[PDB]
Amino acid sequence: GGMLTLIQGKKIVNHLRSRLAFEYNGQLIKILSKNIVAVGSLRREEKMLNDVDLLIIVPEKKLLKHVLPNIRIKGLSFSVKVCGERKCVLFIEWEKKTYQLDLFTALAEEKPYAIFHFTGPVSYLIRIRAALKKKNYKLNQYGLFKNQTLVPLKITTEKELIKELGFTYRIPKKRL
Amino acid sequence: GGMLTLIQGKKIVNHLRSRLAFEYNGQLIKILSKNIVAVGSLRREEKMLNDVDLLIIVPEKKLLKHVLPNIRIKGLSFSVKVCGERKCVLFIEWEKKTYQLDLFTALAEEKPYAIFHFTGPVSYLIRIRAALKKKNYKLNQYGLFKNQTLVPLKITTEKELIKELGFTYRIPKKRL
DNA sequence: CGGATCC
DNA sequence: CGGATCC
Ligand SMILES: Nc1nc(=O)c2ncn([C@H]3C[C@H](O)[C@@H](CO[P@@](=O)([SeH])OP(=O)(O)O)O3)c2[nH]1
Ligand SMILES: [Mg+2]
Ligand SMILES: [Mg+2]
Ligand SMILES: [Mg+2]
Ligand SMILES: [Mg+2]
Repeated sequence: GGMLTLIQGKKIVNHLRSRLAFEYNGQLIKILSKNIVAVGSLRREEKMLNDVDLLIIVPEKKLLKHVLPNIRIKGLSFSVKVCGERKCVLFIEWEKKTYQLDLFTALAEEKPYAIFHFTGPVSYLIRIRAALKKKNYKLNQYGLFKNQTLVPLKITTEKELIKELGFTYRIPKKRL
Repeated sequence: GGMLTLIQGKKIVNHLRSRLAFEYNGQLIKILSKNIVAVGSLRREEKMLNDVDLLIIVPEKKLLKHVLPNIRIKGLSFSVKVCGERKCVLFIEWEKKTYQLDLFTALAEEKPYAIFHFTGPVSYLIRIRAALKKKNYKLNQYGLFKNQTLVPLKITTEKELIKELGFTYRIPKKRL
């Protein structure tokens, strides 16, 4: 897939917001715009993008086997490179050029952890995770853990998570 | 990529044996037939194949960065799905149809370990590796290890390795 | 079972 | 740093 500008990326996401769905035992189920979050370098507002990253919030655990493996995009040509329940990489046709669209799934209880992880950048995550690791924690896209056990934080948003973990909140574009 | 018969697989490999090369800083370097080993289900003589698996023996460590990342196949149309120094998955055109060709690299000192690993089947490797793990060993495609340290076995062929590890030698078709 | 490539 | 999907 080719490289994209920030504006092209934003246009693609806007187009996708009303056109994503999945087939669930023969029933086409629309994915709601409020359950679609732009993540990756697009959310970080980088000028050129290697691809478009979208996080899909899935309301029930039982649906994970169905959402990405039966993804549908109304009116857009695409093919599937790799796909499972948690990551699906698509090549899409947009204005006669091919681009990479990366789809990820999070459960509702994972959402802020997923947003934080998929926003990156990678260097920033490594640093954050290394610091938490010194205190016997493990942070991933699913939660904060200690001794392989979920640490139940009383948080809803990404901003609350970042502050609860003991770090300075920064807007996605200023994370490093 | 589509499914193949064993005889189609054998025909593809035969065709490839004289046509594989890599570009090394602008220089086309032929890969020799003696350094190309059929592995996977093809070596196990299964009647249908999901793909063709080839192991390429690379004579120097410095070449690993060049071989698969600059692979060339004379006269054959192909595209690259994923590729690094150790695994490269290609989709090739053969007669009217697209098939998957999986390429792997081993260094000369790894060869018997690589052949054993890439022959499979997976179930057989799991069983073998589980048994070795009980005795505090780790077996992979690169060597036999204990406490993260290479166990220098005095072996050259796959048959010698299998017997040295304490298992019954079986021909690839009879491994399970 | 264990590793490669990719996110 | 940590995990997904694939070999
Ligand atoms: N240790 C180990 N774990 C695995 O999951 C695994 N998957 C594949 N392989 C090795 C053995 C296979 O014969 C070879 C080629 O990969 P394929 O998926 Se084309 O398997 P095959 O159907 O046997 O041709 O790589 C594996 N080896
Ligand atoms: Mg991206
Ligand atoms: Mg991406
Ligand atoms: Mg195979
Ligand atoms: Mg294969």
